[PDB]
Order: sequence, then C-alpha cells, then structure tokens
Amino acid sequence: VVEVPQVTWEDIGGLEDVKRELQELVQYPVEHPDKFLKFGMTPSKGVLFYGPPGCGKTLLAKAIANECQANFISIKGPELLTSEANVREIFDKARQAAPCVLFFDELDSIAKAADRVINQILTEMDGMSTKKNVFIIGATNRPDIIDPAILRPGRLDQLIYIPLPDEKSRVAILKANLRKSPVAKDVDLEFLAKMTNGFSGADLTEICQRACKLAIRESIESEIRREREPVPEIRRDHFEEAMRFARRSVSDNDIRKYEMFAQTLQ
Ligand SMILES: Nc1ncnc2c1ncn2[C@@H]1O[C@H](COP(=O)(O)OP(=O)(O)O)[C@@H](O)[C@H]1O
Ligand SMILES: CN1CCN(C(=O)Nc2ccc(F)cc2)CC1
Ligand code: NA
Repeated sequence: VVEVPQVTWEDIGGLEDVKRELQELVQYPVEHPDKFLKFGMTPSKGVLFYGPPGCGKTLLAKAIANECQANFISIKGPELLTSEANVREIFDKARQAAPCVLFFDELDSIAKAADRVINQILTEMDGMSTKKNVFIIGATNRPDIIDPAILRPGRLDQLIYIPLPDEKSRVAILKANLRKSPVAKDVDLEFLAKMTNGFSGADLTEICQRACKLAIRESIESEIRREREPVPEIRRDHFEEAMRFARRSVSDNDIRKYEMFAQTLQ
C-alpha cells in the first residue's frame, strides 16, 4: 500500500540528535528556498541508517515521510529475487507516487547475480534528479559489509548511526510507547530503565505489550466475575509479571562490533 505514515517524531524515544539532523535535512529545502538559491545548494536525496536491530531505523524513515506529508514505499531486501527490472519498477512507482519516501529495508541481506541488482540500484539513483521529490532511505544491521559506492556523493549522502538506547533514551522509549494507555501511578519507568541496560527499543516495547495484555485479560475475567454477584489501568504488578519474559535480544559481543564501527567514524 502507498500512504502517508501515522508515526511522528513523538512516537520515537531518544535520538534527539538524529531527529533534528533529519529535519534540517528536510526543512532546509522548504522553509528557506530563498537561500536555497543564494548559494546553489543541491539538496539531500538519501541517507543510510545503521546500527543494532530494533532501535528505530524504520520508525525514523516513516516519521520523515509523516513530517513532509509524503508517500511511503517500503521494499525489504530479500524479496528482490526471481529480475533486474524489479529495481526499475520500484523507482518508477515511487516517481509516480511523489512526493514519496522510498525505504530500502534489510539490505545487509543483499551485501551477502546479486552483483548488479546493486548496480541496477545505483544507476537508478544517479538518473533521478532532486526535482522528482523522491527521498531515499536505507537501513542495515551489518555496516561491516557496505559497498561504499552507495555513499558516493549523489547517492546515499549521509550515513547515520542509530545506537542502542542509553538509560535516558529507555525512559523516553517506555514513555512514548505508553503515551495513550492508562498506566497506574505506582509505575516507575525510570527504575524500569535502570533495570534494562542493553535492551533494544523492540525489547522495551515487548515488556509494554505484555503488561498491557495482562491488564486486559484481568479486566476481562474480573467483570466476568463481577456479573455473578471506571477505566482499568496497567498496574505495577502487570509489569512485574511481564519481566519474567524479558531479556536483551542483542549480544554483548555484537554491541562491541557496532561501538567500534561507529566510534571509528568519530
Ligand atoms: N526509539 C524508539 N522509540 C519507541 N519505540 C521504539 C524505538 N526503537 C524501536 N522501537 C520499537 O521497536 C519496534 C521495531 O523498531 P524498528 O524501527 O523496526 O527497528 P529497526 O528498523 O532498527 O530494525 C518499533 O515498532 C517500536 O515499537
Ligand atoms: C549471520 N551472522 C550474524 C552476526 N554477524 C556479524 O558480523 N554481526 C555484526 C554486528 C555488529 C557489527 F558492527 C558488525 C557485525 C556475523 C554473521
Ligand atoms: Na535492523
């Protein structure tokens, strides 16, 4: 389907740095085209996101399209196999859908025939002007195997690290996932962030979803009972019971690999 996404910056915990870097990569074009002239700026066309799985690369790409009021077209890495015109077909459909954000997901799969579905991606990128109003975003969990051709100026310009949430970020991620549920006042998310170092954003959200299921099942069963003879909440005890089922999804060794990769781009 081709739509404008619902998710906004408000749904993304942490990443305040990356967020305002994305806006000026996006708001510069439009809120000052009367200095977008005066120096001859050839605007952005592509970013490559990287980092551990489940920290919000997809969220950020959707939320870029929500801020621009833009269409969102998402192709997942492996399904480009049968077969080069598939790459042409996708860019034409994202031209047709302008303004549009075209999101290449899971293309660490591609980085391993497949030789030139990369080449059929790169040339398609060079033969599409800034003026077609199509913004490209890519995401990988394997920054070690990025062919730097796709970062040559003209393609995926900016390379943005998306890290595991530190302690502050994890309070933001819990707070955001919960921004519209009724949660009891005995619930301490700052202490829950303290107890979840190394948890991904996905990891965090799962705890929330389990605490929500159990508050739901308890509400079902109780007023099943209270019919034999007032909005319910998610209490602290729904959260205690959600954590039996909770541990980090990303390994400490892998953490190190990302930390080293990013910290050597300063
Ligand atoms: N910064 C964040 N704030 C809130 N939720 C997050 C965040 N990062 C990840 N999540 C949760 O984890 C899920 C998966 O995130 P996603 O953006 O698909 O990760 P990635 O693209 O890095 O693999 C999201 O639907 C969201 O609920
Ligand atoms: C299928 N496996 C998966 C893990 N893996 C790897 O290399 N991970 C990695 C993590 C972080 C980083 F920065 C680089 C690599 C080997 C192949
Ligand atoms: Na990922």
